[PDB]
Amino acid sequence: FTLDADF
Repeated sequence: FTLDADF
């Protein structure tokens, strides 16, 4: 999902 932002 967002393993860029986390959230």
